[PDB]
Amino acid sequence: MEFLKRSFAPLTEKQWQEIDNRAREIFKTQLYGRKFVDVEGPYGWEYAAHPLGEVEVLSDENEVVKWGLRKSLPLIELRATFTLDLWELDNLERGKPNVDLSSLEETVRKVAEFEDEVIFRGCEKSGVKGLLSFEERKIECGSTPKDLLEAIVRALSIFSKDGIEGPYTLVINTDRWINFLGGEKRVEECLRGGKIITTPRIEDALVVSERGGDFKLILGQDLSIGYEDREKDAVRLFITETFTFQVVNPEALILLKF
Amino acid sequence: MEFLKRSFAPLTEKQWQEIDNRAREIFKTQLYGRKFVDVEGPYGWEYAAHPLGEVEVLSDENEVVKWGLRKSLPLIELRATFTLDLWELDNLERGKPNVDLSSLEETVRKVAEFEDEVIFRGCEKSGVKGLLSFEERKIECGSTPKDLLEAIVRALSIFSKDGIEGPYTLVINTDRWINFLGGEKRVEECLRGGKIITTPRIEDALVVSERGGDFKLILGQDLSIGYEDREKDAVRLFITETFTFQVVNPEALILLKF
Amino acid sequence: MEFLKRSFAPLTEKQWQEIDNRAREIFKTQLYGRKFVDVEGPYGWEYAAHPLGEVEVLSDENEVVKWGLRKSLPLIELRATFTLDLWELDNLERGKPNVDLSSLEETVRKVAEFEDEVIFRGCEKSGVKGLLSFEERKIECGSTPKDLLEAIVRALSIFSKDGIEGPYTLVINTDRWINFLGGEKRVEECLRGGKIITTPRIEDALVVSERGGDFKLILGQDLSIGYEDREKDAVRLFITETFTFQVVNPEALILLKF
Ligand SMILES: Cc1cc2nc3c(=O)[nH]c(=O)nc-3n(C[C@H](O)[C@H](O)[C@H](O)CO)c2cc1C
Ligand SMILES: Cc1cc2nc3c(=O)[nH]c(=O)nc-3n(C[C@H](O)[C@H](O)[C@H](O)CO)c2cc1C
Ligand SMILES: Cc1cc2nc3c(=O)[nH]c(=O)nc-3n(C[C@H](O)[C@H](O)[C@H](O)CO)c2cc1C
Repeated sequence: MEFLKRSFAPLTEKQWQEIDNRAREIFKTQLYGRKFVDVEGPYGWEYAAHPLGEVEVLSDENEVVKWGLRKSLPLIELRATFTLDLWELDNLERGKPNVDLSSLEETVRKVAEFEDEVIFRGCEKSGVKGLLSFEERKIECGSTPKDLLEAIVRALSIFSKDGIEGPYTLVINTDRWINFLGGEKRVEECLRGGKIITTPRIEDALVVSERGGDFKLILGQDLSIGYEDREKDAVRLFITETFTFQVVNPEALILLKF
Repeated sequence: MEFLKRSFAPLTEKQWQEIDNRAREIFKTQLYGRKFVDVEGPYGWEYAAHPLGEVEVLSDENEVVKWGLRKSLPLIELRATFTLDLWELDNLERGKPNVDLSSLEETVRKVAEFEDEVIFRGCEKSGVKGLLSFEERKIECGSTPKDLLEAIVRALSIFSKDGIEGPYTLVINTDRWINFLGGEKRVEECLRGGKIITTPRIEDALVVSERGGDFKLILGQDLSIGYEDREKDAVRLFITETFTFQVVNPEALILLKF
Repeated sequence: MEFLKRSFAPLTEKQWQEIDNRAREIFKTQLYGRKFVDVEGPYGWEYAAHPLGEVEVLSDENEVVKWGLRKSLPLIELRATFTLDLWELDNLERGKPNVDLSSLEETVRKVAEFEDEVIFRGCEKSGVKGLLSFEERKIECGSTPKDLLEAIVRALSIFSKDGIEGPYTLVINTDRWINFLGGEKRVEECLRGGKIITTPRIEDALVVSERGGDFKLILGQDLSIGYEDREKDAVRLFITETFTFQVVNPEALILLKF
């Protein structure tokens, strides 16, 4: 909102709209975890920690008054800067329909990669545990389409034993999916009309349940673009966000090793 | 309109309608680029240039007043003539339902070939750059249906990385499509219910996005038929048009080499 | 409009009004061609070329499909910068009625000189042909008031033979008019109550007709003042415009040589 000093940048509304549209287009396809995790609505720019519902006891055994500290997850704030050229942006008012925005595109891709890295592999300094850390939810698979179908059937059996019943989704590496091409319809049938999501963020596959409420992404402020300063031929802008992540029910996740 | 001297030709309304219907039928199937590019509506017979939104600076460094010229694309005007025989046309009033129009058909085919040549391979004297000139948007493919499916999957991955997400279309040579016959349904599935367009204008394939606004055909006057003169047994007519073409976003185009 | 980043300059409305009024006052007296040419209303900041209504043919003689390019005049864009001092401008709010604006005045004079140079002597890189280039519309004159009156009578005879009949205007050099002082009323009578315009842009005289539609100045954006940047004690502003010029009917112009 107002903390993004957007009205102090030497840009018109058309130029701001151009920048926003390009960034939104790239984020929509490059944010992969949001395709299957839950998003807990924005809390605001002042939100700092998310409760864990637990107390850690710090007093001795014999004290009359006993006390401890409540536990929480601190939010992560990120900021990434880039520069844009003013003459090239001003050609848009002369009527050019294809203005150069390569710096914006590269920075957007790096920010998306950072967020997906946190979701899939966690952050030790922050206390986040990623999806690929739950090593006890792992089964072995072969390298043939028959093996993939058998693995999916076994995974559904394990879900049934645990009591998890919703739509099911397969998340798989692109290079591995290329070898399994030709069985897409059969894979969908064995998943009971579920989704397949190909991604370069992982090396193997995994199967998840999308009934709702098992993986949470907590947002304070969603991804935003703001203004820093101006340096003699160009404007410096930044992308900012604040978030954290947690896995509530590990039983809704199975790793495939192959 | 009135600049086509149509009311001065010795023809009746029925004969004019016959000629127009035949030409329209042939154009509708032989104009291939219009099957997947955008058409920017007619501007009129007086339109001359299309702006590029850019200035070229022509003054020295030390001048107090600095100046340059705006840049634009000039439109191309084409005219092709043919002759028709008056007695054979007059049999239509006696009641003949199949009058000979072979000269009209041949001229229509040549005009369509000219326009498609400009769209696919450009015009150096005019400043148009064709689709097959963007050589950096190229990936390699094999000569088996499995290879075609793999190439299409990789192309969709590249589109996803660039942020381009719309319906996808495959444009392929007819002789090459004959070898890939038998996998049409599978190709459609890998394209996510996209279109296939076979054409003899290219030697390989290409994949495009049809979200809208990436390839523009600018028309001043659409294809029209008019009257020139009369020579002793026949009427001389002509086909005319004025147009230009530009590729706005090269990221919505991938060339397949095989 | 908004492409002039005026709202980002550290100036108040009173200071902007002061600057605008001074510039307008100087332009109104120093733009000489606008005193007798027609002005074709503003088309906008995106206008790039003006049609000439002509085709240049570029194909061979034997081709079935023949083609060419439409012709036009590209517009000229000019920008000139100057600096103003912030403390001296801020005295205006303390109540000073005579603030120093000498840089603005000098830049305005140079811009007006540039535009008049284009109107009177053309621009070869742009394709503009100036008034003094039409050398076939020339008659000889002496250096006495009787000679001037005789020359004007002969010029009106030539206009009558060509069919041009409107109000007539004499455009003459100031130093030469000083020698012809004393016959102003007689010159007006021989012109039939026409105007006299003295100017330092030419060395001899010329006579024109002001019936309308013979000399055209095409404007995209009229003369405007905008903001560039700020450098530590001062603001950098600029004057910008985009225009072109053409002589439609050379028969409404006669050059006097003396
Ligand atoms: C004809 C012309 C047009 C220009 N237009 C722009 C413009 O739209 N935006 C811009 O930032 N600079 C523009 N410049 C350059 C601008 O003056 C630049 O910031 C200079 O370095 C300032 O002294 C233009 C320069 C010329 C000669
Ligand atoms: C019975 C008959 C019918 C004709 N009908 C036509 C006709 O409908 N249209 C035409 O152009 N010429 C027609 N012609 C030929 C026409 O007279 C031709 O232009 C002659 O060469 C003119 O002297 C016809 C000739 C004959 C004998
Ligand atoms: C009494 C006083 C009044 C001033 N007023 C102005 C002013 O109205 N505008 C201005 O630009 N500078 C003004 N200055 C100078 C201003 O502080 C200058 O930019 C300094 O160099 C900033 O450190 C003023 C200085 C003094 C001592």
